[PDB]
Amino acid sequence: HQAISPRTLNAWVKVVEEKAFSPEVIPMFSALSEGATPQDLNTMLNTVGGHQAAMQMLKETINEEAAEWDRLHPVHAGPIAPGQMREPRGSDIAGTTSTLQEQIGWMTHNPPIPVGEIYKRWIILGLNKIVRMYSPTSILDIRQGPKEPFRDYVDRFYKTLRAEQASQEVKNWMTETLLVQNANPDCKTILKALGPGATLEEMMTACQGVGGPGHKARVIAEAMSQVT
Amino acid sequence: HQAISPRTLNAWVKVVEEKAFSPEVIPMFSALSEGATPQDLNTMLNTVGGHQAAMQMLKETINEEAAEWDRLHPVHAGPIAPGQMREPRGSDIAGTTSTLQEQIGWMTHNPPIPVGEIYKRWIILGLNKIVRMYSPTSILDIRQGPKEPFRDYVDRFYKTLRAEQASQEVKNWMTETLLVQNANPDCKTILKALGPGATLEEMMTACQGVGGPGHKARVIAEAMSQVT
Amino acid sequence: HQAISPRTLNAWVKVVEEKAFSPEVIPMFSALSEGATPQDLNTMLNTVGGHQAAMQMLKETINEEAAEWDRLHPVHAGPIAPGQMREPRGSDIAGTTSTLQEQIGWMTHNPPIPVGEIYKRWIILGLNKIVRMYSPTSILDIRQGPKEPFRDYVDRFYKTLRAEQASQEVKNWMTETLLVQNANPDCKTILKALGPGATLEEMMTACQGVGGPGHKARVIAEAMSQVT
Amino acid sequence: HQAISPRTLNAWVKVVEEKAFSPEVIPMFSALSEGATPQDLNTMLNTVGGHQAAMQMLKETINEEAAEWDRLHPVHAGPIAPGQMREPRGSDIAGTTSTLQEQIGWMTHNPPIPVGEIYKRWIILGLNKIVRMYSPTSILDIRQGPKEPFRDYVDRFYKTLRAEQASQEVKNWMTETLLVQNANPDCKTILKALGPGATLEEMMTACQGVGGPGHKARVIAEAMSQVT
Amino acid sequence: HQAISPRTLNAWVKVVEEKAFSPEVIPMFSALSEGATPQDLNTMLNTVGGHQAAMQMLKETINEEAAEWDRLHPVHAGPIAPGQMREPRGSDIAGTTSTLQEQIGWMTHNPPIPVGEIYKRWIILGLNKIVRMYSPTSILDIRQGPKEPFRDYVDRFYKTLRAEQASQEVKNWMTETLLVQNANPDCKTILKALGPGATLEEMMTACQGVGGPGHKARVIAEAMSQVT
Repeated sequence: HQAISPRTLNAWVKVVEEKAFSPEVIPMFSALSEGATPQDLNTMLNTVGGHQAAMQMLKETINEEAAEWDRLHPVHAGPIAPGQMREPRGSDIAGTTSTLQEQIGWMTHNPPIPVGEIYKRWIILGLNKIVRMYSPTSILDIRQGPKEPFRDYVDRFYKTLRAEQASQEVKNWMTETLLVQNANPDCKTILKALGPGATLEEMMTACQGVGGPGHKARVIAEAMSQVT
Repeated sequence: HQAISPRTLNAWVKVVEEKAFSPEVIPMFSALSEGATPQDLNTMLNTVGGHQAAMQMLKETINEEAAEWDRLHPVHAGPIAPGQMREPRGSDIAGTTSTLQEQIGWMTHNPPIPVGEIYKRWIILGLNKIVRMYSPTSILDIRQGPKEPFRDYVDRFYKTLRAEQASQEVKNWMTETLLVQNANPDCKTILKALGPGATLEEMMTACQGVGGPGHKARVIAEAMSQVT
Repeated sequence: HQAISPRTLNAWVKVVEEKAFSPEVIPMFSALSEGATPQDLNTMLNTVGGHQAAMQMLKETINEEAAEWDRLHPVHAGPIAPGQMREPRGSDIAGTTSTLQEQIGWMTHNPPIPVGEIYKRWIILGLNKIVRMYSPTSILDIRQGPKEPFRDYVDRFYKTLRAEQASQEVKNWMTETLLVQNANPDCKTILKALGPGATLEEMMTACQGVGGPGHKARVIAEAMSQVT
Repeated sequence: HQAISPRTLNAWVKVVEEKAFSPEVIPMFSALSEGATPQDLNTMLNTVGGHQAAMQMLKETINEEAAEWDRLHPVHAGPIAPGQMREPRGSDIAGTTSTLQEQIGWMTHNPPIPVGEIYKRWIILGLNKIVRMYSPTSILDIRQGPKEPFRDYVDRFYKTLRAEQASQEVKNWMTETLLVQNANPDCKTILKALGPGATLEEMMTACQGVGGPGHKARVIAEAMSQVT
Repeated sequence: HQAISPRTLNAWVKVVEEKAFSPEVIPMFSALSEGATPQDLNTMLNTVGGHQAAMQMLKETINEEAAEWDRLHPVHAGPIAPGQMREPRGSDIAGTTSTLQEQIGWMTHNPPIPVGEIYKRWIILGLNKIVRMYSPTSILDIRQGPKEPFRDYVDRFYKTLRAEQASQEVKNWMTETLLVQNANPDCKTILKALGPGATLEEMMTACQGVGGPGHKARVIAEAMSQVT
C-alpha cells in the first residue's frame, strides 16, 4: 500500500501552521489524504504541534463519533475462522486499537469496508467544529489587564512569543515594539517617561510600583492638582 | 420495523434549536417519536447540538429513572432457552446496553413489553424538568459586569456569539450594535467619546485603563470638580 | 559491556547545572552517551538535580514518542523460542520495562536493533523542546509584586536562594545586596529610611504595614501635602 | 533496517525553519540522523523548504566531496564473488544512484562500509559552509533604496513577506508597520503628510511622483526658499 | 474508463479564470477531478490559459514530486509474467510518458495502483504553492513609474489590456478611465491641462516631451518663480 509521504505530511503541517484553523484547512486535509489508512490519518493528526485546545476538541469529536458508531453497529454473534475476519469496531475505525494489516484487509476485502473514508469523515466533522468554535491565540492578542502587574504580563507575553512561530529577529522586533505598545496607560506613561533604549530590567523596576499605595496616592494627588 | 427518517429527525433538531427547550418541545417530541425504538430515541436525543446543561440534566433524569426501574423490578431466577428471551433491564430499557434486535423482539414478543413508551416517558419527564428548571443563554444576556476588564467581556461576548445560531451578517450586526450597548457606564462613556466607526482593537485599547490606578484617580477628581 | 562512567555522568550533571538547559546541552549529551544503553541514558537523565518542569516536559516527550512507536509498530503474532527473542516495545525502548541484558542482546543480535540510538533520539527531541519552550528560574528573577506582603516575598526569595546553586558566602552576599534591591518602591523607601546594618527582623517588622489602612492613609496624606 | 520517522523529520524541518541555519542546526542534524540512511539524509535535506541559496551551497559542497571521493578511490574490476557486492561510488554515498537494498548491504556486509556516516560528514561540511557564509533574508532587511520607485519597493516587500513563516495577523501587522517605517526619506515624508489609515493604493499613488522632474523641482525650490 | 466531460472541463477553466488562483480553486479542482485518469488531469492543466508563471511553478512542483517518487521507488529490471504490468515511474504518474491504457490498467489492477490520486495530490501541492506564492497581475496594477516614458507605459497598459479577460466594451471603458488616472503627477498634470476627450496620439504627443531637458528646465523655472 502507498503510505503517507514525508513531503505531503510536511505540507499538511505547514498549511496548518500558516492558517491556524481557517476554513481552508478542510480542503487541504481532504485533498492530501485520499485513500489514506486510519494509521496515516492519525499520523497527520498527531504530527501537527501546538493548538492543544483544537486538538482536544477534535479528539472529543472523534470519540463521540466512535461511540455513536458503536451504539448503531452491534457485535456479531460468532466469528468465522475460515474465509472471514473480524468486523470493524469504532476504536478500530479510529485506528486506536487496530493494526495497519487489519485496515488494509478491510479496504481490500470484497465488498470493501472503507474505514479510511469513515475516519476521514469523523476528522472532517471535528475540523468543522474547530473552525466554527475556536479562535487561535497570537502574540498580538497579549495585552496587559487593567490591574495586572507588569511582571505577570511580561511573563505571559514571553510565553506566547516562545510558543509563537516566527524567526528570531522577528521575535526580537516584537519584543521591542509590542511589549511596550500593549500595556495599560498606568504602565505606558511610566515606560514613555523612561525613554527609549531601556532594557527589560529597567522597565520592570519602573513599573514594579503600579497598583501600590504610593502610586495610587501619587496619581490621586496629581488628579486633584490638575482639577484644582 | 423501519427506523427513524432523516426528515423527522432534522425537524426535531430544528424545533429544539428554534424553541430552545420551550414548553412546546414536549408535544413535538411525543408526536415525532411514535413507536420509536430506544435506539431511535437515543439518536433523537444525541443529534441535537448545544444546550449542554439541559442535556446533562436529561441524562441525570434518565439515569434516575433507570435506577428506580432496576430497584422496583428484580432479576429473574434464570434464563429459559426454549421459547423465551431475557427480561428487560433499566439500562436496556434506556437502550444503553441493548441491541436494536433485542428491542424489536421485546416490542414484538406477546405480551408486548413497551420499551419504547417507557423510555419515551423517562425522556418526557427529563424534558419537563428541563423546561421547569433551565433558562437558555443568549447573546442578549451577555452584559459586562460592574468590575470586569473589557477584554474579558469581549471574549465572553465573542464566545457566546460563536455558540449562537445566526447568519454571518446577523452576527456582524449584533457585534456592531451590541458590544458597545452592553457595557458598564465607565467603559460605555469611553466608547461613546471614541466616536462612530472604531475598530475592535481601538476600543479595546481605549478601555484598557478602566478600573486602574490612573482611571480611578481621574474619575474621582472629576467628581469633586463637578461637586465643587 | 562498557557501561557509563562516574566521570562522564558527573560532567553531564555539571554542564546541565552550569549552562541550565541552554542550546549547548544537546551537543554534550550527544557526545557523552555514544553507544549508551537505555538504562545508561535513564541514569544520565535521572541524576539531573532541580529543573523539575524541564524534566517533566522531557518525560512527556519520551512518553509521546514511546506511544507513537507503539502505534506504528505492531505486536508479533507469536513468540519463537529457538534462536529468537522478544521484539522491542516503546516502553522497552525507553528502558522502563526492560533489563540491561535484554537491551545488550538487542544491540548484539544481528541485524542490530538500535534501541540506544532510538532512545537517544527521543531524549534529544525532548531536550530540543525544553530549549525552545522553557525559561529557567533564578534568584535574579525574584522580585516583589506591587501588592505582595514583604514576608511572602522574603519567603519566596529564601526558597529560591535555597534552590539556587552557589557557595555560602555568595548566597549571603546575594541576600545582603538583593533583598532590598528587588522590592516595590513602597517597601524600598521604608528599607532605605531604616538605614544600613539592619537584620531581617527589623526589615520585616518595618514593612508589616504596607497595604494596611495606616500606610494607605499616610501616603495619601503625604501626597496631598506635596501637591498642595 | 529502521527508516526515518515522520515525527523526527518534521522536528528537523521545524528546527531548520526556526534557527534559520544558525550554528544550532549542526548538532541537531547529527542528533536526529544517527545511523540514518543516505536516502534518509537525502529526504531530510530535500524536505526543508526555502533557503534556496543555502541548499545550493550544500549541494555544491556535496558534489565537491563526491568528486574528491571519486578521485581518491579508484575503480576495480569487481569479479563475480559469493559476496557479489560492488564497491561504492561518490554518487552512491550521495544517494543519487544507489538503491536502498544495496545501501543497507553496504552498511551491513562485513566489513561495514559506512556510507551513511560519510554522507553525514559531507552534509556537515556543507552545513558548516552555509553557517560561515550564507546569511538569512528577513522581512526587516527589506528597505527601500535612495532612488528606487515605491512600486518596486512594495513589490519586493510583498514578495519577501509571502515567503516569511508567520501567522496571517502577524503578516498584516508587518504590512501595517514595516512598509511605512522602511522608506526613502522623500517617500517617508510624503506618506507622513498623508493621514494615518490610508489604503495601499492611495499611498502608492501619492508616492508615484517621487523621483520625477516635478518632485525634484519642488524639493529644490523648497530647499532654496528655506536656505534663502 | 470514461474520459472527462467537456462541460466539466469548461467549468474548471471558468473557475480557474474567474477567481485567478484564490484558495477556492483547490476545493473545486478536487471535486471535478475525482477518479480522473492522469491523462485527464494533464488535459485539465494544459487547457487553462493565462498565468504562465503559475503554470511554471505548478510544473516545477510536479517535476519535484516525480523526482522524489523516482528516488524513493526503485526500478525492477526483470519483468514478471503474471500480472505483467510495469511499475509506474515518476513520469508515468504525471502521464508524460504513460499511455491511457497503462493508466487504466494501473487503476484497475489487483491490488489497484492509484496513479490518479497520487498525481492529483501532486497537483494539489502545486496549487497550494501557487496560492501561497503568486499574485496575479491585473490592469488595476499597471501604474506608470516616475521616470517611465509615456509611450512605454501606454504599450505596457495595452499589452495588459490585450491579456485581460473582459468584454470589448469593458476594455474600452477601462482604457478611457484608467490610462489618464494611472500616471505620475508630472504627466497627469499635462494630460489634465490638455482638453478632455483627446485622441491617444494627441495625448502621446503632448506628454512625449516630459522628462526631457526643456520640460525639466520649465518645471525648474516654474518652481523657482512660485517660491519667489
